[PDB]
Amino acid sequence: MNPPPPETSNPNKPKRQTNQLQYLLRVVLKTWKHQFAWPFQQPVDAVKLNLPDYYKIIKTPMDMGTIKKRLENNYYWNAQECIQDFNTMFTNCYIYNKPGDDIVLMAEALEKLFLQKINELPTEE
Ligand SMILES: CCS(=O)(=O)c1ccc(OC)c(-c2cn(C)c(=O)c3ccc(-c4cnn(C)c4)cc23)c1
Repeated sequence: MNPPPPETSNPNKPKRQTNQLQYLLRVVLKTWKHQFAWPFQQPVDAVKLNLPDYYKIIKTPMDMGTIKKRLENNYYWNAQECIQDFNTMFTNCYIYNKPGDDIVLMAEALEKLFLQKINELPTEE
């Protein structure tokens, strides 16, 4: 009943490092240590949690484990692809859950930190 996780490696896509991609892995993702990170560190395990509607409602799942692996495997060419995956992750949480739910307050806090760090993205090549 869970879907396979998102793809994290694709040798058919070209690979590069950029200052912004480095910042996304080393500053943004790592800043993973937050109090509230665990529910976002791996795909939502609908089987474990007995949430058979989760993947009926969320058709673009995303999570920080996936993002980290993507950054490590040079999956993204453009930083904005990675930023989009973060934003997807947050939006999923907002769609599935209701305001004032603990998990939503967790996501809001994580997203505020995420946004602060993106406002300090370094210069593009
Ligand atoms: C990601 C590791 S996990 O799948 O075991 C896990 C553990 C705890 C979690 O929240 C406290 C979640 C979780 C993550 N996200 C992103 C959600 O949106 C989410 C929504 C609902 C629930 C949940 C747990 N039990 N129930 C009734 C609902 C649980 C979640 C997921």
